[PDB]
Amino acid sequence: QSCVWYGECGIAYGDKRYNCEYSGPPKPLPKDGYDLVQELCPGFFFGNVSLCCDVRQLQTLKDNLQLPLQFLSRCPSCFYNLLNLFCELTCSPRQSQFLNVTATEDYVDPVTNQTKTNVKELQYYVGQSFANAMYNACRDVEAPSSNDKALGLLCGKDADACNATNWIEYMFNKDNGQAPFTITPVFSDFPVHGMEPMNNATKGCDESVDEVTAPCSCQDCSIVCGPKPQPPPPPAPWTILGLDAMYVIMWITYMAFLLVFFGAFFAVWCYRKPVSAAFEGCLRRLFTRWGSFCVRNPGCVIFFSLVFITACSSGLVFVRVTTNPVDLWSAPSSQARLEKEYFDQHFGPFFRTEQLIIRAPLTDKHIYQPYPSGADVPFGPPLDIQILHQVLDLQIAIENITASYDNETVTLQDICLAPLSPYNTNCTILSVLNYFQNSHSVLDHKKGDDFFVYADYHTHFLYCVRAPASLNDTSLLHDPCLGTFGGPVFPWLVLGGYDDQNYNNATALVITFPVNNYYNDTEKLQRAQAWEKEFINFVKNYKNPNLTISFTAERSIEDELNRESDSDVFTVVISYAIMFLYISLALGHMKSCRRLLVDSKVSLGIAGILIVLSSVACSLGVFSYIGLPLTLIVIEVIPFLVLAVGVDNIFILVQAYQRDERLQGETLDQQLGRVLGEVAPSMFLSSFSETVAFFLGALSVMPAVHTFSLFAGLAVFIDFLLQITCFVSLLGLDIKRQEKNRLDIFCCVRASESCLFRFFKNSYSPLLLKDWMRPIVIAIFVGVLSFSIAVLNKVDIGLDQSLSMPDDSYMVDYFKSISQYLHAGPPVYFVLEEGHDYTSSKGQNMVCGGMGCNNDSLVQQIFNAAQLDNYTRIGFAPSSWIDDYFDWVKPQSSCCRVDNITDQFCNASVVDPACVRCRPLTPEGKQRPQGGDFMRFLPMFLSDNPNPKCGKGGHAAYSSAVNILLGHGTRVGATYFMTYHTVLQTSADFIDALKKARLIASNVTETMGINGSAYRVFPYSVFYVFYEQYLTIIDDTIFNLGVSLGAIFLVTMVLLGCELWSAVIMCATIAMVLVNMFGVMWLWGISLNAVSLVNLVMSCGISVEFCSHITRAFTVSMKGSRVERAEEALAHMGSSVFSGITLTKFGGIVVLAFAKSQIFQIFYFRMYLAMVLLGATHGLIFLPVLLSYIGPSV
Ligand SMILES: *[C@@H]1O[C@H](CO)[C@@H](O[C@@H]2O[C@H](CO)[C@@H](O)[C@H](O[C@@H]3O[C@H](CO)[C@@H](O)[C@H](O)[C@@H]3O)[C@H]2NC(C)=O)[C@H](O)[C@H]1NC(C)=O
Ligand SMILES: *[C@@H]1O[C@H](CO)[C@@H](O[C@H]2O[C@H](CO)[C@@H](O[C@H]3O[C@H](CO)[C@@H](O)[C@H](O)[C@@H]3O)[C@H](O)[C@H]2NC(C)=O)[C@H](O)[C@H]1NC(C)=O
Ligand SMILES: *[C@@H]1O[C@H](CO)[C@@H](O[C@@H]2O[C@H](CO)[C@@H](O)[C@H](O)[C@H]2NC(C)=O)[C@H](O)[C@H]1NC(C)=O
Ligand SMILES: *[C@@H]1O[C@H](CO)[C@@H](O[C@@H]2O[C@H](CO)[C@@H](O)[C@H](O)[C@H]2NC(C)=O)[C@H](O)[C@H]1NC(C)=O
Ligand SMILES: CC(C)CCC[C@@H](C)[C@H]1CC[C@H]2[C@@H]3CC=C4C[C@@H](O)CC[C@]4(C)[C@H]3CC[C@]12C
Ligand SMILES: *[C@@H]1O[C@H](CO)[C@@H](O)[C@H](O)[C@H]1NC(C)=O
Ligand SMILES: *[C@@H]1O[C@H](CO)[C@@H](O)[C@H](O)[C@H]1NC(C)=O
Ligand SMILES: *[C@@H]1O[C@H](CO)[C@@H](O)[C@H](O)[C@H]1NC(C)=O
Ligand SMILES: *[C@@H]1O[C@H](CO)[C@@H](O)[C@H](O)[C@H]1NC(C)=O
Ligand SMILES: *[C@@H]1O[C@H](CO)[C@@H](O)[C@H](O)[C@H]1NC(C)=O
Ligand SMILES: *[C@@H]1O[C@H](CO)[C@@H](O)[C@H](O)[C@H]1NC(C)=O
Ligand SMILES: *[C@@H]1O[C@H](CO)[C@@H](O)[C@H](O)[C@H]1NC(C)=O
Ligand SMILES: *[C@@H]1O[C@H](CO)[C@@H](O)[C@H](O)[C@H]1NC(C)=O
Ligand SMILES: *[C@@H]1O[C@H](CO)[C@@H](O)[C@H](O)[C@H]1NC(C)=O
Repeated sequence: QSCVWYGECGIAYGDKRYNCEYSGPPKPLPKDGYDLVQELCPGFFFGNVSLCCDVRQLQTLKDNLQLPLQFLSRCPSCFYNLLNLFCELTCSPRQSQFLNVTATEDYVDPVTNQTKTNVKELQYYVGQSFANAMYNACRDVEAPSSNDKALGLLCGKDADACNATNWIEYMFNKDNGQAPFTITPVFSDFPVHGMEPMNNATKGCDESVDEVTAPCSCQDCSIVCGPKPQPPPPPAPWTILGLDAMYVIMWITYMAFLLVFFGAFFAVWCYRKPVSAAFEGCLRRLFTRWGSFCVRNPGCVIFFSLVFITACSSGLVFVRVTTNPVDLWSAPSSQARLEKEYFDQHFGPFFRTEQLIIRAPLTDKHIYQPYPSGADVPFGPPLDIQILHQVLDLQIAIENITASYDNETVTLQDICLAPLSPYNTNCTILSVLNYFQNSHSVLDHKKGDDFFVYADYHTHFLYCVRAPASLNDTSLLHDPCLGTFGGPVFPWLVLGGYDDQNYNNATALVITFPVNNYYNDTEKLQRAQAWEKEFINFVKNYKNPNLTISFTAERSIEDELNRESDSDVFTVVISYAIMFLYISLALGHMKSCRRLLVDSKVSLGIAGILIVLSSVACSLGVFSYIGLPLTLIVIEVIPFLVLAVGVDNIFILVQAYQRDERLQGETLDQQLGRVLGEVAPSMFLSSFSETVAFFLGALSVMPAVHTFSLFAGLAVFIDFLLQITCFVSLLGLDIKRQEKNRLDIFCCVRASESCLFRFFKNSYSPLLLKDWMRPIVIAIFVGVLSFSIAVLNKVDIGLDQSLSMPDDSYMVDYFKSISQYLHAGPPVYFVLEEGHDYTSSKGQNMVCGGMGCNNDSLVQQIFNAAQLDNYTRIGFAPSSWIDDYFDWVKPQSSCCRVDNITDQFCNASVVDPACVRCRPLTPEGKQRPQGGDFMRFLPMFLSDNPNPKCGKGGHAAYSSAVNILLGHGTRVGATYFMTYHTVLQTSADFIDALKKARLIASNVTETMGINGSAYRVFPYSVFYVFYEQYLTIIDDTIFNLGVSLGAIFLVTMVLLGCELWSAVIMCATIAMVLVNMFGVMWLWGISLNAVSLVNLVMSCGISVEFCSHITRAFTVSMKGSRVERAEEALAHMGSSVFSGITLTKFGGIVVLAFAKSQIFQIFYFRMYLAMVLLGATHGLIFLPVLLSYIGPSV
């Protein structure tokens, strides 16, 4: 061996210098540019160097290689062979093996008069196996600001016919502008002229160059990426013979029942052609004695009753109302609530978002044509220049807003979050205008001279949607697109309406204004909401006819529900008035026209209304005293429920007295005591059954059911007591009044056999209980039960969180805009808890996504999830901090540089006096920082800023994501890896997203193998607390309904004696009511949520109020046969139960039908209507027939 050239003495043109000929042996290097040889081509560095090379040649290599490093450095094995062809081509130590100079001539020096020899031309021997593996490993790499191939800008022609030999000829040719002299390549693998060429090792785009540099992407290499992922779809229908499972299995249960049931009637019809009274008797005696006591002592009883009312109802001064949604819809000690508590303590709370979905309806799409060559690229309507100026005008106006509070201004600049503050203090605005940095100048600046423009905002937009984190364009524009706050703006967060990667076609512009949320501070939250109100008002009062804005503020759902929570008081007041009107007119039997206003019950009706409203106030006041806060659900379900139960008892008592004839020699207090003693066990049964039912129903962890259960239980109990003591006293007084002839309301101016009872005794009970009507009735009811049980498991789960908004609202428009345009959803944070190591080889392999780290690690699993993206609802890649930290700390990048004496961070833009690199540029230094070096360089990384010489830095993105626990060697605390969900439109989507995020977290926790259960991975998103209840709502429904029905069963089997048969008939009928309630639920499209479960547990308690009365009247009766007992029970009790609860509630719902609110009209009106008429129908048409057939003897 020998060298061929050294130095630069000649000059061609510009800075280009001809190499100076010298064919002696290779020189030991002067120790000056040792750093350069390890960056350009490290294959020569095994020191005792003896390289023929020169630092003035090396620095011109590095200067000319600027654009191939930028384009081709994405795929390391490609840029590795390119470096191997140049370093070796220029200054290899065995240069004479593969080179032979042909033409050379002398050069004259103006400095020393010694004539130097330039090298004008020569020939270069290149192997064929190097060029084929080189071109084939580099042909797939894409270019920046285009979808072309990167060879298309470096071959000198189209990328369809640049062969594996002509491209090398174009590179060595001076026609490009870089090569100082043309070199003629000759390609041959075999020795010619006895001289054999160079053939070193080659690596393709799939093989990695070193054990720490990850392989090439499949965007830039066609041999790494194989079959796509695919999930397995389970649909799960049984579908036996063509239609559903329960739909067919029930219809065969029905045909089997109807044939085995009516074939026994037509089979036999053609064949024939003491402990109870001991507890039920002491109660009767007690109520009779106490009833007489109350009629002959009215003053003491009414006084003590009023004192009780006042003492209990004085607790309304401490009334608190809960309106904050997390405490309402999320259990205080649930799993999701504990995860939210852990996240708010270590990383601070999730921010508040104010979006704005602007759209341009008048403008049409236009075409953009690149000047040199390239296919046409169409741009959507909002991406016109005029529309962008108007949106920029709108954004600068939203930043203006001041919104004074407590005589001081509270600006956007004060409340929004600027991640890297105070250095840069602007704040996060996520708008497509941040690519141009919110400046009319930068947006309006074009580069060129007439008849065509070289660059334009189309070119800038196209460059920055592909790579939004660059700090200079470096190709004909030379502008950054980082954004005024500093840190990237991702195109899927700021655009919508495009088609899957093609951001050119965008139809909407999304503009987000993140605002800080504060953890245990209330003054700041009042400041933030004070700004949001004015933001809402401004956007509503913004005219701009070219644009259609769909906006939202963080407090807007709460504001819409508090604005919607009025406008129906005009319906509820008229509802109660019409109810009271019926109570006053229907209680009194008319029986004559000249005696109307004396046998009238107006005063007694007023007394009934005051006892019911008074009961409401006593319930509210006792639980207000105790400290239980109210809710807006309670305020709509409590008057109605208490009205239902209380009014029915009032009718039972008053009509049971009116239809009673007074015995001879019996005075009034004895008669009223007798009637109360004979009617009171049934009322006691109903009231006690509901109180025990509701109170026992206060065991769930659901806040709506918990507070409702407490309030409703106390109200039913207090209302029963208040009736039993005060209403019989007022009833005695009103009988005294009517017997002393005195007229009604004004003052002092001086048996019944009611119209309903003559219909129920004479026409309805005999007809219904005939032998040709009972099989028809039983057939119809088992058929309706069969339908309801069949369509049971097709009921929806959850609430749409939209139908809860008015129809004239802007939030409905915002939800339409989301569903029609948006592509990203709420962010997910995968929090790895405190306790992980991070300063060890295995501890880093379990968490990384990169080269040496595992294939089942955390970052890799979220990446796989994002490759699926429809089964698992995680839309995008993770954005880890540990990969970035490793990329930052590696010696090649050279962002890291420490001060020599102070051990302080020397910045990337600094004058360079003596600060040296942190990690040594040796083979050991290439590796990951596994020891104590990790924790010595991590805070400096998290404090580094986005410098143009370094890259992105770790302050704007990871400062809140990494917690460092100072003192005792400084370990790492809890950290997160944040990605984004897919657009979620319905409750099914939200539950699916929750479930599968939990699944990924549980998977990672399994693979990590923790000794015991010291820590675990968990996902946090904002809606998890609101949607975690629906993962156990089915077992909650089972437990609540089963426990309430068992409580009813037990209370019935205790109070009725020990008769198990009456209890089983009553319980089976209320279970029928619940199953048919679910059928009507499915049929009207009501969904199962936290409102519907409350309404079902209420229906289970009104079902008793019908049943209990009828079944007790049948049971305690001493007639002969079942038919006469059924018609007797029907007549006697059903005349009062149809007039008391049914007609009142029916009048209420039919007047309530003009409601004007959607939430009310779906979950309250329909459920109440269903409950009332279903229970009425069931009781009065199904207890007679079922008791007639299989009722309990005595
Ligand atoms: C979403 O945006 C993409 C942006 O590429 C649209 O694709 C392209 O469609 C436009 C429609 O008018 C074509 O002009 C583009 O190019 C054509 O380019 C070839 C190049 O060989 C020429 O020979 C043709 O004469 C023509 O000019 C076309 N570009 C590519 C790369 O396919 C896409 O249509 C759009 N989607 C919708 C729904 O509008
Ligand atoms: C994730 O989201 C969807 C499934 O959840 C996919 O989308 C869909 O788009 C429509 C339905 O809106 C359907 O495609 C129809 O039109 C195409 C035209 O080529 C037909 O081939 C197809 O038979 C349908 O009539 C599909 O149901 C679905 N995608 C397709 C192929 O259009 C979406 O693609 C999916 N993405 C991924 C990566 O899973
Ligand atoms: C081309 O291949 C040769 C043959 O392997 C390489 O030469 C050796 O390089 C290693 C790397 O450090 C040295 O340890 C050996 O001592 C070298 N052997 C010799 C000179 O006989 C050479 O490095 C390759 N070219 C490049 C640029 O890597
Ligand atoms: C956002 O921060 C940037 C710098 O972090 C501020 O800077 C400049 O904006 C002015 C016009 O206001 C331009 O003339 C300069 O070119 C920018 N300076 C640099 C060095 O980039 C900017 O004012 C801040 N505010 C807004 C609203 O953009
Ligand atoms: C547009 C494309 C083709 C440009 C990429 C090729 C460039 C960067 C390459 C091709 C030929 C190379 C040159 C070949 C010869 C010499 C003389 C030597 O003493 C110093 C390096 C120097 C000056 C090289 C610098 C890099 C170089 C100019
Ligand atoms: C280039 O690579 C392709 C696969 O991408 C292969 O089919 C072809 O044979 C290769 N050509 C060579 C090595 O000349
Ligand atoms: C609104 O913002 C503009 C931005 O240039 C500023 O000049 C002006 O002072 C702001 N305040 C007003 C109008 O109160
Ligand atoms: C606002 O508060 C300050 C006290 O900080 C007080 O001096 C000032 O008079 C107040 N202004 C008004 C208009 O109330
Ligand atoms: C980005 O602009 C040019 C592009 O060639 C580059 O030379 C320059 O160094 C970069 N800017 C800074 C501040 O480093
Ligand atoms: C609406 O668009 C037209 C055309 O781009 C423009 O002239 C006008 O100023 C725009 N703005 C309005 C009406 O506020
Ligand atoms: C994942 O785990 C190891 C690491 O390479 C290996 O044994 C296993 O085959 C890998 N699985 C796949 C599918 O690559
Ligand atoms: C770089 O460091 C110097 C000195 O510490 C400091 O003045 C300068 O603001 C830093 N620049 C950044 C962080 O962009
Ligand atoms: C760093 O400090 C050591 C000893 O303090 C010294 O030997 C070395 O030359 C210094 N390097 C630089 C670049 O100042
Ligand atoms: C979690 O792991 C199980 C087996 O360990 C696998 O079936 C399931 O698909 C994984 N879930 C993911 C990757 O979301």
